[PDB]
Amino acid sequence: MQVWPGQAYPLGATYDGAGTNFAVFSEAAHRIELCLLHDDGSETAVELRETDAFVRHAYLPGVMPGQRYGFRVHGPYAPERGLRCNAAKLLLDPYARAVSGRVRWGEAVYGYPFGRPDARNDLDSAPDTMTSVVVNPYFDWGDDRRPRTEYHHTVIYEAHVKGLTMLHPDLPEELRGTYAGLAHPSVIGHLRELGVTALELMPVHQFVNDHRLVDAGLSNYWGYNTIGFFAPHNAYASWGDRGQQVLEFKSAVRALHQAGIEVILDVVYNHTAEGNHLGPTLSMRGLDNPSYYRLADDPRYYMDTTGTGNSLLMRSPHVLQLIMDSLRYWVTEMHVDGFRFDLAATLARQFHEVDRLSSFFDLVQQDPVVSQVKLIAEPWDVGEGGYQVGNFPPLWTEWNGKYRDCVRDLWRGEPRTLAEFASRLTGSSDLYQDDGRRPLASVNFVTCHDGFTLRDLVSYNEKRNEANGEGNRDGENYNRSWNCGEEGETEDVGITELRARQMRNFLATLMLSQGVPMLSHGDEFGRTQGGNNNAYCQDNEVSWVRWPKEAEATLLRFTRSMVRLRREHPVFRRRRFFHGRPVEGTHDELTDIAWFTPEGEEMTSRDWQAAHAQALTVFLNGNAISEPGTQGERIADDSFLLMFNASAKELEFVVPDSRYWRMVVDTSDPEGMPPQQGPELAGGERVTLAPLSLTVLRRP
Amino acid sequence: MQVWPGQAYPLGATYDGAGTNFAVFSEAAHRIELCLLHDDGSETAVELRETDAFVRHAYLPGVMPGQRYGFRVHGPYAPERGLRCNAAKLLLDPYARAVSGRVRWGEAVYGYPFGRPDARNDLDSAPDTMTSVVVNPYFDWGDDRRPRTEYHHTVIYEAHVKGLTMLHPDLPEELRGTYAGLAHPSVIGHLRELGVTALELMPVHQFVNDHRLVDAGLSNYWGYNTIGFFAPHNAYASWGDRGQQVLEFKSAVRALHQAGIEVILDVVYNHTAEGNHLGPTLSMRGLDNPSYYRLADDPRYYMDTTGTGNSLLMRSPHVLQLIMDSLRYWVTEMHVDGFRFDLAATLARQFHEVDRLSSFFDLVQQDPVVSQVKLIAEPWDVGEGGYQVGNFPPLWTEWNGKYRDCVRDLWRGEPRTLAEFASRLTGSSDLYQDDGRRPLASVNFVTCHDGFTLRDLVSYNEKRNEANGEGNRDGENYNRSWNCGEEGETEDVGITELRARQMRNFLATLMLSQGVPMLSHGDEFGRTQGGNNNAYCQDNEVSWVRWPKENSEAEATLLRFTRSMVRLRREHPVFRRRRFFHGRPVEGTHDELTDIAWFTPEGEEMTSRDWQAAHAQALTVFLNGNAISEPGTQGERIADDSFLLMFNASAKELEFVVPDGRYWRMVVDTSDPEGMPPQQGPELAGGERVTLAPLSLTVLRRP
Repeated sequence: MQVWPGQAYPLGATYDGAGTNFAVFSEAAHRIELCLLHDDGSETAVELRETDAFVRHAYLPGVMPGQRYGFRVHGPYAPERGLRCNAAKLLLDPYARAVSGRVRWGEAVYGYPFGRPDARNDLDSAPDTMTSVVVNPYFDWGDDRRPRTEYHHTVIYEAHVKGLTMLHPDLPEELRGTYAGLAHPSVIGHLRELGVTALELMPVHQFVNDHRLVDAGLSNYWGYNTIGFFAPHNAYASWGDRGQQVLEFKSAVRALHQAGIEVILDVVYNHTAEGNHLGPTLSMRGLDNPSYYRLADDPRYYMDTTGTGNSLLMRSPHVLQLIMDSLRYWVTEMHVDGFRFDLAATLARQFHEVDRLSSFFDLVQQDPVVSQVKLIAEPWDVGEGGYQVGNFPPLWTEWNGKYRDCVRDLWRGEPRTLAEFASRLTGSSDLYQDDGRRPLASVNFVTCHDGFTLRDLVSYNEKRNEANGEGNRDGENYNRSWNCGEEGETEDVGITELRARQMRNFLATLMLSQGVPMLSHGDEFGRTQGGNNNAYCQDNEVSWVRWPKEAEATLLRFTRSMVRLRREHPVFRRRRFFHGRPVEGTHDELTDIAWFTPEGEEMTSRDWQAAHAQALTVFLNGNAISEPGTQGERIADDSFLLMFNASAKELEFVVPDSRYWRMVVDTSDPEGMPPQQGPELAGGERVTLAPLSLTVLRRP
Repeated sequence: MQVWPGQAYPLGATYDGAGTNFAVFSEAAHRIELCLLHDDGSETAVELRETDAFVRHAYLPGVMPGQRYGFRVHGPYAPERGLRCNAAKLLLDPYARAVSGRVRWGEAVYGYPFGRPDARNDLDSAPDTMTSVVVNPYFDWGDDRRPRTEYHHTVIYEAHVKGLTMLHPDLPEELRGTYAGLAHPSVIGHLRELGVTALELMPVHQFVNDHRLVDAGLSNYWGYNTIGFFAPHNAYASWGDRGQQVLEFKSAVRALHQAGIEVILDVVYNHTAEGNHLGPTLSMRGLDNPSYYRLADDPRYYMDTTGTGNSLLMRSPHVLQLIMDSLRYWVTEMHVDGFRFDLAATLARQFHEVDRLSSFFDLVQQDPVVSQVKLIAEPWDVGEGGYQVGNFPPLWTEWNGKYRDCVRDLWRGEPRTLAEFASRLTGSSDLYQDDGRRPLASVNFVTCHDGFTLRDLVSYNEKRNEANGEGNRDGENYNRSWNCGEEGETEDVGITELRARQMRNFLATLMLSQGVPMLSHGDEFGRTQGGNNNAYCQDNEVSWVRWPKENSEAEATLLRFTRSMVRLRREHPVFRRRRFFHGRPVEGTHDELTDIAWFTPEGEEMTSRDWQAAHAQALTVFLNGNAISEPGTQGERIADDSFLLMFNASAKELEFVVPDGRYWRMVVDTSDPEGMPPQQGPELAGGERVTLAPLSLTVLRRP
């Protein structure tokens, strides 16, 4: 009942101690109403009249947080002109700092009558839809020391916010599956014992349960399909949904930085949950359709290049703004350490149909907030020629798809070249050069959420995604996976211990390779998705995490004692990866590395093209480490000796240099042998090595 | 020494409490040395070897602010390829946040042998160049009440740092013409008394006195030839040049802001002081010539659209970073509240012939520091289509040149269309909207450092820039002015009062015209340059401000006239409408209730054909003080007394009639020689005639 004009910046819900400033963009709306929602379901419509930059805005004192607010836009309803505004639907603030409730699917949330897509729907959208919230922006990050952990000291961990803690019998069933159950000391401590420096969560941006999904008993579980990029997802909030979740995720980040674990929340900006036409009408299509979504040359239909349904307009400057304003809000206000752009390949494509691609990596590389955080993405190829960009921000990294496809295609049985294999342990120096013209790292992974899990990775040759309901045609088809003898679990102990060390190999490869190793959550305990490699709608025992009570425990203390080895020996984590100098080393008795035959000699000019690159002996030196440290200190370390047997028949290797070596790891024995103490070796002496197995020696 | 790795961000020299972290962008250098200079000219070479994204960087612990550094770059000298590197010229860090010294012009700083322009010079440019200096960024902004005065309240004052406080008999000799002298209670007194709400600083980024001037008896007094966009110009500091100039500036904005006065600084971006080839190799030519300047068609030579030499390759990835990092270092480290873009017209012609132009007005649009501050610049006509940008930063303003050329043409006696002058008072609705598709303001000005001064505008018909040594072919050719009887200083009293009464017309028109006003340093006293209208090279008595003594009768009257026109504006809203006349018409609905209404000398409402008056000499604008349909800071109806503007640009007496039964109290008359805004006023009847001397104004007031 008291309306001041207020300010045009910042857009959204911003509370000035005893007032609130509301701002909403639209360049094609007629009139905007801000409907202050009451608990009894009544609308207190305040027309917003001050116009600046096509943003209507007004300030209401005495309107304190928890206040539920929406928008109503009267605009032209012409699907011929891309004008799909509607006054009946109560729109959502794209800068909603928090959102209450869930989508209750009905006729009302659709904005066209089910019979006619070009007709106008005039149902009230108000009770069924969600509801944006005025977030109290105060928070006490007490000693919030920003963990500036380096890339060459990082161990990422891909974990889901609900699927992680739903079954830990240590957390109250109150906090099970929730953001606070993330910052529980026992869980914050399970990573500390692993030795991970980077927690990369899945989308915490608030997402919508697909209509055609919940009406199938399922629910979007991963949720790369969002509506509001300024709010924690509310079904992960055990502290309620009336703005309290923002104090949740914030209380969970500070506790992570307490134990010095970074947060890397996942980010989708390649489509919106409103989907193509015939979808719902919730936030964007209603406020201003033709300058949030890229429309075809028939304004009635949205160009989905993938299956998503719609794509944002990456040339309309107000859309560029929601992205940089979205990224900045988390880094600064929720104190997040890096991002990862889902379908950054579909993302980086979209720009290049508006010339605006290489002008965006300029925006990234100039801004001080977003540049100096980790940006993790995936390689692409656009138009004709490739990336077609000049300057990659010098933290911008890719998930190495040609390393896992190279590792998976090693213990499987098929060949990768010894050249393909040399450059992969090396840290993919051939695809990611540190120049400042290419991504500067490789996020090595043997597995992630897409495709199998490490357990399923050696247990199936075809998927078993009939549980997704998509006719089994979905999901990665050629997982490059070998099942070790039979499909499904079988009792046969002969093969059941075969797999148990196949994962002891998949994990060891990841840790000794140069670069950034990433673990998917559950591959320490041996997590199984029932052969399902795309579990996006399995919000159940499929992608829950079973917590152990020996087999599942041997691998946990395998991983946890392996990660010790990575953190402890600097030849496996070289600040400048082998970007400069060759993979063989300039052959002499000083090089950082030199490759050997199981027979004993060095590889040679026409030896590097070994199609059956099954066996290898890689010697890394502990004194050729040509990098200064934190303070100009020469980082030094022992020399190590790797011996790979990606070949069934037992192989006999020979340790060169005549020097007392110590076997520090052996895949083949069942008790797990990072921790189990080992014997000394002489060097030169013939050793036998089990099939499909690794061994590593140590000497200063 | 002792060499640690360091980082690559932030570019430039940054003091760490115990160290200094250097970084320099050069994507074509082959190896970069850092040179720590002592006082006894000793260069300690430290080979920066770490290379992330073509930034060579190292961390030097124990290096302290005040320690002099520079860069030396080993790259190929092939101008047929465009590379003009030379290991022998002690470069400067483009990010250096305080610079010491001065160009000591000789053969050594130019980077080529004075016989051939295409060959290679090997002269040590270390004792003849400036030297970058590490700076301590700590400062105590106790309560920096950033005076975020809105555009309708803004009274902008264009001063020059030296040219404001050089001849003041209140400042000690120490602080005359400096930054700390800018912080004096005296000048801040005269800035408040006048009522300025934002002081505009002529170029403050360190600039290079052109060799063409230093071997000419002259020097670059303005400073539109800059080198390091991050440093206070050293020659303005009375405390020291090894870094300390940052500590003046901050304590200076500090003292200004406490008074409620913004700081809008002028920035020189269209060109760099190394200029075109045959120019001194100072900062960027040697580091990386390709990715700073706009070379084209032939590598050796620089696309010259700027007309002042080198342009700056607006698509280069680290040229966008240098500009944006330089804009906001002044807003969030020096606490500046706004900017002014010299030669924004040309800069937009450099930004668009790379097709990065639109990409920039989006880059300013999102950025929270550069967007939300006052952005002042020039109109332009780019390539094909004029503006050719979509949506402006909705704080973007222009220097309303079609205002001054329209009011100069008026009190000189030329027939600017009765519509061309309607919209100019009105808030310049026609050229400046508020959607976001055009600049959301109409910054007005009668005169400035470009062109005449206000006592010169009324005394000379042609420029007199002979003292510039450019043969008087430089300067605005027709300044649309008139000398008022005898060109120069006359003894004729009939002339001498005509001027100081024309000057009252020019100042008063300005202070009632909608939009955002602006004055230049000297007009409150009426400073004369001697008809010199481009005094860029007069660092002498020509453009210092003379301060009026106490027994200086006439000059003190203009000052007391000016100090109360700002009063009349800061005290009555009707002369500054939050949304200027931007939706409404320049006439209003011709009925009982309109914010505005235009009448005749003879006393009738002007007709639509009467809106086509070539000889548009006489006028009477009514503003309704109750028809202000704009909300308050809290939603109040802002209501006022009604005003009555009467103009006569004629040359004989014209009798006006007061259009409005009720009564009017005359509050401003220009023909009065005592000065009316600081005087009393008779009562006009409400229909009675008034005799109005030629070239004179009258404002009446009534609640």
